Amino acid sequence: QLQEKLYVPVKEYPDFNFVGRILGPRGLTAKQLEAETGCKIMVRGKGSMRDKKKEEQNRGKPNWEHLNEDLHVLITVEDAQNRAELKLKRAVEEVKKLLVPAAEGEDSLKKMKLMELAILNGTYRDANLKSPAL
Repeated sequence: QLQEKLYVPVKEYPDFNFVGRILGPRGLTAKQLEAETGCKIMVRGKGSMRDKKKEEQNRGKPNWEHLNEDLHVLITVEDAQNRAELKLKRAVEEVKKLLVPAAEGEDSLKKMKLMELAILNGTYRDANLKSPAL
């Protein structure tokens, strides 16, 4: 299969729960992505299926298997279709706006369309040496 793992260093963000951010209230979207894109985007690292019931009975399984990795979001698409990966990558890219340690899941949506759309450009030039969204 094909997997693309978008790492978020949970060691870097102890105060930002990417799990509570990504699959917490929006776990539905992870399900929608696998259902629609054909890619089962699994959050790997510590906290994927961190359910107490799971560590009891579902223990030893993929959830804990990748629990020993660092928290990252992985679009796992089982197929060779490039059209497949294109579909999950766009969806997961919206997650890329989500796995940001931002306090909220907005503002950036508007700011990135406006300014972050073209950060370094003729108007700035030197901003190329230091852009916020590197």
